[PDB]
Amino acid sequence: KCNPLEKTCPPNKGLAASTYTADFTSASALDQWEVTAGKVPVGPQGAEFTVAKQGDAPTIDTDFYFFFGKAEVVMKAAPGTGVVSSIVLESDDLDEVDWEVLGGDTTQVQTNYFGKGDTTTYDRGTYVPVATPQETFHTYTIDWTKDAVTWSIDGAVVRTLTYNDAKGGTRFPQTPMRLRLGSWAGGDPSNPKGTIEWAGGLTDYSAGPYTMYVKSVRIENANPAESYTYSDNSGSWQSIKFD
Ligand SMILES: CC(=O)N[C@@H]1[C@@H](O)[C@H](O[C@@H]2O[C@H](CO)[C@@H](O[C@@H]3O[C@H](CO)[C@@H](O[C@@H]4O[C@H](CO)[C@@H](O)[C@H](O)[C@H]4NC(C)=O)[C@H](O)[C@H]3NC(C)=O)[C@H](O)[C@H]2NC(C)=O)[C@@H](CO)O[C@H]1O
Ligand SMILES: CC(=O)N[C@@H]1[C@@H](O)[C@H](O[C@@H]2O[C@H](CO)[C@@H](O)[C@H](O)[C@H]2NC(C)=O)[C@@H](CO)O[C@H]1O
Repeated sequence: KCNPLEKTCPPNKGLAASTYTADFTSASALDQWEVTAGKVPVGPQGAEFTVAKQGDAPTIDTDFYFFFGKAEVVMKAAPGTGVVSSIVLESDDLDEVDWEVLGGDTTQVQTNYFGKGDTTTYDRGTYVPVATPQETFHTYTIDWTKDAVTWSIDGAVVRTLTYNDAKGGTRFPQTPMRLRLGSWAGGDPSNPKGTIEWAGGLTDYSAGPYTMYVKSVRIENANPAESYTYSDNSGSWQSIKFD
Protein backbone atom coordinates (compact mmCIF):
# COMPACT_ATOMS: atom_id res chain seq x y z
CA LYS A 1 0.00 0.00 0.00
CA CYS A 2 2.39 2.77 -1.28
CA ASN A 3 0.77 6.26 -1.38
CA PRO A 4 1.61 8.06 -4.68
CA LEU A 5 1.14 11.56 -3.09
CA GLU A 6 4.18 10.69 -0.91
CA LYS A 7 6.46 8.81 -3.42
CA THR A 8 6.72 7.06 -6.84
CA CYS A 9 4.97 3.63 -6.71
CA PRO A 10 4.85 0.89 -9.41
CA PRO A 11 1.83 0.62 -11.72
CA ASN A 12 -1.55 -0.67 -10.43
CA LYS A 13 -2.69 -3.86 -12.24
CA GLY A 14 -5.74 -2.67 -14.28
CA LEU A 15 -8.92 -4.38 -15.60
CA ALA A 16 -8.03 -4.60 -19.33
CA ALA A 17 -11.73 -5.12 -20.22
CA SER A 18 -14.71 -2.72 -20.45
CA THR A 19 -16.73 -4.97 -18.06
CA TYR A 20 -16.03 -7.58 -15.34
CA THR A 21 -18.80 -9.89 -14.00
CA ALA A 22 -18.60 -12.26 -11.04
CA ASP A 23 -21.54 -14.55 -10.15
CA PHE A 24 -20.53 -15.70 -6.62
CA THR A 25 -22.62 -18.92 -6.81
CA SER A 26 -19.71 -20.49 -8.82
CA ALA A 27 -16.48 -21.75 -7.08
CA SER A 28 -14.04 -20.09 -9.60
CA ALA A 29 -15.61 -16.65 -8.84
CA LEU A 30 -12.64 -15.48 -6.64
CA ASP A 31 -10.12 -16.05 -9.51
CA GLN A 32 -9.55 -12.26 -9.94
CA TRP A 33 -9.99 -11.55 -6.16
CA GLU A 34 -7.63 -12.00 -3.15
CA VAL A 35 -8.88 -13.07 0.32
CA THR A 36 -7.05 -10.40 2.42
CA ALA A 37 -8.46 -11.60 5.81
CA GLY A 38 -10.44 -14.61 7.16
CA LYS A 39 -12.02 -17.35 4.97
CA VAL A 40 -14.83 -16.43 2.51
CA PRO A 41 -16.85 -19.52 1.50
CA VAL A 42 -19.11 -19.52 -1.60
CA GLY A 43 -22.68 -20.72 -0.97
CA PRO A 44 -26.06 -20.95 -2.76
CA GLN A 45 -26.68 -17.30 -1.56
CA GLY A 46 -23.27 -16.16 -2.95
CA ALA A 47 -20.01 -15.26 -1.12
CA GLU A 48 -20.37 -15.28 2.73
CA PHE A 49 -18.82 -12.62 5.02
CA THR A 50 -19.39 -14.03 8.54
CA VAL A 51 -18.45 -12.36 11.85
CA ALA A 52 -18.47 -15.53 14.03
CA LYS A 53 -15.90 -14.42 16.68
CA GLN A 54 -13.85 -11.38 17.83
CA GLY A 55 -11.29 -10.24 15.19
CA ASP A 56 -13.36 -11.79 12.32
CA ALA A 57 -13.09 -9.23 9.46
CA PRO A 58 -13.46 -11.38 6.31
CA THR A 59 -12.61 -9.19 3.25
CA ILE A 60 -12.04 -9.74 -0.52
CA ASP A 61 -10.15 -7.27 -2.79
CA THR A 62 -10.18 -7.36 -6.65
CA ASP A 63 -6.71 -8.15 -8.13
CA PHE A 64 -7.38 -5.36 -10.64
CA TYR A 65 -8.10 -1.60 -10.55
CA PHE A 66 -10.55 0.35 -12.75
CA PHE A 67 -10.32 4.06 -13.74
CA PHE A 68 -13.90 5.50 -13.75
CA GLY A 69 -17.05 3.49 -14.64
CA LYS A 70 -19.55 1.45 -12.57
CA ALA A 71 -19.45 -0.91 -9.55
CA GLU A 72 -22.70 -2.85 -8.95
CA VAL A 73 -22.95 -5.33 -6.02
CA VAL A 74 -26.02 -7.44 -5.12
CA MET A 75 -25.71 -7.76 -1.28
CA LYS A 76 -27.84 -8.82 1.76
CA ALA A 77 -26.36 -7.11 4.85
CA ALA A 78 -25.25 -9.10 7.93
CA PRO A 79 -27.58 -8.69 10.94
CA GLY A 80 -26.34 -8.07 14.53
CA THR A 81 -25.63 -4.99 16.68
CA GLY A 82 -22.38 -3.20 15.64
CA VAL A 83 -21.77 -5.48 12.57
CA VAL A 84 -20.70 -3.57 9.41
CA SER A 85 -21.38 -4.80 5.83
CA SER A 86 -19.04 -2.81 3.58
CA ILE A 87 -18.84 -2.26 -0.24
CA VAL A 88 -15.57 -0.27 -0.61
CA LEU A 89 -13.92 1.37 -3.63
CA GLU A 90 -10.37 2.48 -2.74
CA SER A 91 -7.28 3.80 -4.58
CA ASP A 92 -3.60 3.69 -3.46
CA ASP A 93 -3.76 7.50 -2.77
CA LEU A 94 -6.69 6.61 -0.34
CA ASP A 95 -9.52 7.95 -2.56
CA GLU A 96 -12.63 6.15 -1.45
CA VAL A 97 -16.37 5.73 -2.11
CA ASP A 98 -18.28 3.22 0.03
CA TRP A 99 -21.55 1.71 1.25
CA GLU A 100 -21.91 0.69 4.92
CA VAL A 101 -24.84 -1.25 6.46
CA LEU A 102 -25.23 -1.70 10.28
CA GLY A 103 -26.89 -4.90 11.59
CA GLY A 104 -29.18 -3.12 14.11
CA ASP A 105 -30.29 -0.36 11.68
CA THR A 106 -32.95 -2.09 9.51
CA THR A 107 -34.29 1.09 7.81
CA GLN A 108 -31.15 2.71 6.32
CA VAL A 109 -27.70 2.20 4.76
CA GLN A 110 -24.82 4.71 4.84
CA THR A 111 -22.98 6.20 1.84
CA ASN A 112 -19.57 7.80 2.46
CA TYR A 113 -16.44 9.01 0.59
CA PHE A 114 -13.05 10.64 1.24
CA GLY A 115 -10.30 12.09 -1.00
CA LYS A 116 -6.62 11.24 -0.32
CA GLY A 117 -7.41 9.68 3.13
CA ASP A 118 -8.69 13.10 4.29
CA THR A 119 -11.09 12.49 7.22
CA THR A 120 -10.74 16.07 8.63
CA THR A 121 -14.33 15.75 9.92
CA TYR A 122 -16.87 12.89 9.31
CA ASP A 123 -19.12 15.17 7.16
CA ARG A 124 -18.77 13.05 3.96
CA GLY A 125 -21.53 10.65 5.20
CA THR A 126 -25.24 10.31 4.19
CA TYR A 127 -27.95 7.98 5.55
CA VAL A 128 -30.50 6.83 2.93
CA PRO A 129 -33.66 4.74 3.48
CA VAL A 130 -33.37 1.03 2.46
CA ALA A 131 -35.98 -1.73 3.18
CA THR A 132 -34.62 -4.53 5.52
CA PRO A 133 -31.04 -4.58 4.14
CA GLN A 134 -30.17 -7.50 6.53
CA GLU A 135 -33.11 -9.63 5.23
CA THR A 136 -33.43 -8.45 1.58
CA PHE A 137 -30.81 -8.52 -1.26
CA HIS A 138 -30.43 -5.04 -2.85
CA THR A 139 -28.39 -3.79 -5.82
CA TYR A 140 -25.86 -1.19 -4.62
CA THR A 141 -24.55 0.79 -7.64
CA ILE A 142 -21.81 3.46 -7.65
CA ASP A 143 -21.50 5.42 -10.93
CA TRP A 144 -18.08 7.10 -11.15
CA THR A 145 -17.10 9.83 -13.66
CA LYS A 146 -14.84 12.93 -13.69
CA ASP A 147 -17.96 15.09 -13.01
CA ALA A 148 -19.75 13.08 -10.26
CA VAL A 149 -20.03 9.94 -8.10
CA THR A 150 -23.64 8.65 -8.06
CA TRP A 151 -25.02 6.19 -5.43
CA SER A 152 -28.13 4.22 -6.53
CA ILE A 153 -30.16 1.42 -4.85
CA ASP A 154 -32.31 -0.90 -7.03
CA GLY A 155 -31.95 1.65 -9.90
CA ALA A 156 -32.93 4.73 -7.81
CA VAL A 157 -30.43 7.59 -7.30
CA VAL A 158 -29.97 8.13 -3.53
CA ARG A 159 -26.88 10.44 -3.58
CA THR A 160 -24.82 12.51 -6.06
CA LEU A 161 -21.39 14.01 -5.23
CA THR A 162 -20.29 16.47 -7.95
CA TYR A 163 -16.55 17.21 -8.52
CA ASN A 164 -16.89 20.71 -6.88
CA ASP A 165 -18.80 19.44 -3.74
CA ALA A 166 -15.49 17.66 -2.85
CA LYS A 167 -13.75 20.99 -2.02
CA GLY A 168 -13.89 22.04 -5.71
CA GLY A 169 -12.56 18.57 -6.64
CA THR A 170 -9.51 18.77 -4.30
CA ARG A 171 -11.10 15.78 -2.44
CA PHE A 172 -13.00 14.08 -5.34
CA PRO A 173 -12.18 10.35 -5.85
CA GLN A 174 -10.46 10.32 -9.29
CA THR A 175 -7.70 7.65 -9.05
CA PRO A 176 -7.72 3.93 -10.01
CA MET A 177 -9.76 2.01 -7.37
CA ARG A 178 -10.06 -1.71 -6.48
CA LEU A 179 -13.33 -3.17 -5.10
CA ARG A 180 -13.20 -4.56 -1.50
CA LEU A 181 -16.15 -6.47 0.00
CA GLY A 182 -16.20 -7.37 3.72
CA SER A 183 -17.96 -7.53 7.08
CA TRP A 184 -16.44 -6.52 10.42
CA ALA A 185 -17.65 -5.72 13.92
CA GLY A 186 -17.52 -1.92 14.45
CA GLY A 187 -19.00 -2.83 17.86
CA ASP A 188 -15.86 -4.88 18.63
CA PRO A 189 -15.36 -4.14 22.37
CA SER A 190 -11.71 -3.12 21.64
CA ASN A 191 -12.57 -0.35 19.09
CA PRO A 192 -12.77 3.33 20.11
CA LYS A 193 -16.01 4.40 21.94
CA GLY A 194 -16.87 6.50 18.82
CA THR A 195 -16.65 3.57 16.33
CA ILE A 196 -18.80 1.32 18.60
CA GLU A 197 -21.28 4.25 18.98
CA TRP A 198 -21.37 4.78 15.16
CA ALA A 199 -21.85 1.01 14.45
CA GLY A 200 -25.00 1.20 16.68
CA GLY A 201 -23.57 -0.55 19.79
CA LEU A 202 -21.41 -3.49 21.11
CA THR A 203 -21.16 -6.82 19.23
CA ASP A 204 -22.39 -10.01 20.98
CA TYR A 205 -20.38 -12.63 19.00
CA SER A 206 -22.21 -15.32 21.04
CA ALA A 207 -25.62 -13.95 19.89
CA GLY A 208 -25.07 -15.62 16.49
CA PRO A 209 -22.71 -15.86 13.54
CA TYR A 210 -23.70 -12.84 11.41
CA THR A 211 -23.33 -13.31 7.63
CA MET A 212 -23.19 -10.72 4.82
CA TYR A 213 -24.09 -12.19 1.38
CA VAL A 214 -22.83 -10.95 -2.02
CA LYS A 215 -24.64 -12.74 -4.91
CA SER A 216 -22.86 -10.92 -7.81
CA VAL A 217 -20.36 -8.10 -8.68
CA ARG A 218 -20.52 -6.00 -11.90
CA ILE A 219 -17.60 -3.66 -12.75
CA GLU A 220 -17.53 -1.42 -15.86
CA ASN A 221 -14.09 0.06 -16.70
CA ALA A 222 -14.50 3.46 -18.47
CA ASN A 223 -10.70 3.44 -19.23
CA PRO A 224 -9.70 -0.24 -19.79
CA ALA A 225 -5.92 -0.74 -19.40
CA GLU A 226 -3.31 -3.40 -18.48
CA SER A 227 -1.89 -1.01 -15.85
CA TYR A 228 -2.23 2.50 -14.32
CA THR A 229 0.76 4.65 -13.27
CA TYR A 230 0.67 7.78 -11.04
CA SER A 231 2.84 10.25 -13.10
CA ASP A 232 3.16 12.95 -10.32
CA ASN A 233 2.20 13.49 -6.64
CA SER A 234 -0.85 15.65 -7.62
CA GLY A 235 -3.14 12.61 -7.04
CA SER A 236 -5.31 13.99 -9.86
CA TRP A 237 -6.91 11.94 -12.68
CA GLN A 238 -4.92 14.05 -15.22
CA SER A 239 -1.76 12.44 -13.71
CA ILE A 240 -2.87 8.82 -14.51
CA LYS A 241 -0.85 7.22 -17.35
CA PHE A 242 -2.11 4.11 -19.21
CA ASP A 243 -2.68 2.61 -22.71
C1 LIG B 1 -10.71 6.10 7.31
C2 LIG B 1 -11.95 5.25 7.30
O1 LIG B 1 -12.96 5.64 7.89
N1 LIG B 1 -11.86 4.08 6.65
C3 LIG B 1 -12.91 3.08 6.65
C4 LIG B 1 -12.29 1.69 6.62
O2 LIG B 1 -11.62 1.52 7.87
C5 LIG B 1 -13.37 0.62 6.50
O3 LIG B 1 -12.83 -0.67 6.17
C6 LIG B 1 -12.82 -1.52 7.31
O4 LIG B 1 -11.99 -1.05 8.37
C7 LIG B 1 -12.02 -1.92 9.49
C8 LIG B 1 -11.33 -1.26 10.67
O5 LIG B 1 -10.04 -0.78 10.29
C9 LIG B 1 -11.38 -3.25 9.07
O6 LIG B 1 -11.34 -4.15 10.18
C10 LIG B 1 -9.99 -4.54 10.51
O7 LIG B 1 -9.42 -5.38 9.52
C11 LIG B 1 -8.02 -5.59 9.70
C12 LIG B 1 -7.58 -6.58 8.62
O8 LIG B 1 -8.62 -7.54 8.32
C13 LIG B 1 -7.68 -6.12 11.12
O9 LIG B 1 -6.30 -5.89 11.47
C14 LIG B 1 -5.63 -7.16 11.71
O10 LIG B 1 -6.13 -7.82 12.88
C15 LIG B 1 -5.63 -9.16 13.05
C16 LIG B 1 -6.37 -9.86 14.19
O11 LIG B 1 -7.14 -10.96 13.68
C17 LIG B 1 -4.12 -9.03 13.27
O12 LIG B 1 -3.50 -10.31 13.42
C18 LIG B 1 -3.46 -8.31 12.08
O13 LIG B 1 -2.07 -8.11 12.35
C19 LIG B 1 -4.13 -6.97 11.79
N2 LIG B 1 -3.60 -6.45 10.54
C20 LIG B 1 -3.41 -5.14 10.30
C21 LIG B 1 -2.84 -4.82 8.96
O14 LIG B 1 -3.68 -4.27 11.11
C22 LIG B 1 -8.55 -5.58 12.26
O15 LIG B 1 -8.55 -6.55 13.33
C23 LIG B 1 -9.99 -5.34 11.80
N3 LIG B 1 -10.76 -4.68 12.83
C24 LIG B 1 -11.90 -5.18 13.32
C25 LIG B 1 -12.48 -4.34 14.43
O16 LIG B 1 -12.43 -6.23 12.93
C26 LIG B 1 -12.21 -3.86 7.95
O17 LIG B 1 -11.61 -5.03 7.39
C27 LIG B 1 -12.35 -2.87 6.81
N4 LIG B 1 -13.29 -3.43 5.86
C28 LIG B 1 -13.19 -3.26 4.56
C29 LIG B 1 -14.18 -3.95 3.68
O18 LIG B 1 -12.33 -2.58 4.09
C30 LIG B 1 -14.36 0.90 5.39
C31 LIG B 1 -15.50 -0.11 5.45
O19 LIG B 1 -16.35 0.07 6.59
O20 LIG B 1 -14.91 2.20 5.48
C32 LIG B 1 -13.96 3.28 5.55
O21 LIG B 1 -14.75 4.46 5.80
C1 LIG C 1 -12.07 6.99 16.81
C2 LIG C 1 -13.01 7.47 15.75
O1 LIG C 1 -12.62 7.90 14.66
N1 LIG C 1 -14.30 7.38 16.11
C3 LIG C 1 -15.45 7.73 15.27
C4 LIG C 1 -15.33 7.26 13.80
O2 LIG C 1 -14.91 5.89 13.72
C5 LIG C 1 -16.68 7.42 13.09
O3 LIG C 1 -16.50 7.36 11.66
C6 LIG C 1 -16.78 6.08 11.04
O4 LIG C 1 -15.61 5.24 11.00
C7 LIG C 1 -15.73 4.01 10.25
C8 LIG C 1 -14.35 3.36 10.06
O5 LIG C 1 -13.77 3.02 11.30
C9 LIG C 1 -16.34 4.23 8.86
O6 LIG C 1 -16.59 2.96 8.27
C10 LIG C 1 -17.64 5.06 8.92
O7 LIG C 1 -18.19 5.30 7.61
C11 LIG C 1 -17.34 6.37 9.64
N2 LIG C 1 -18.51 7.24 9.69
C12 LIG C 1 -18.62 8.39 8.99
C13 LIG C 1 -19.83 9.24 9.28
O8 LIG C 1 -17.79 8.78 8.18
C14 LIG C 1 -17.37 8.75 13.42
C15 LIG C 1 -18.85 8.65 13.01
O9 LIG C 1 -19.59 9.82 13.38
O10 LIG C 1 -17.24 9.14 14.80
C16 LIG C 1 -15.88 9.21 15.25
O11 LIG C 1 -15.83 9.92 16.51
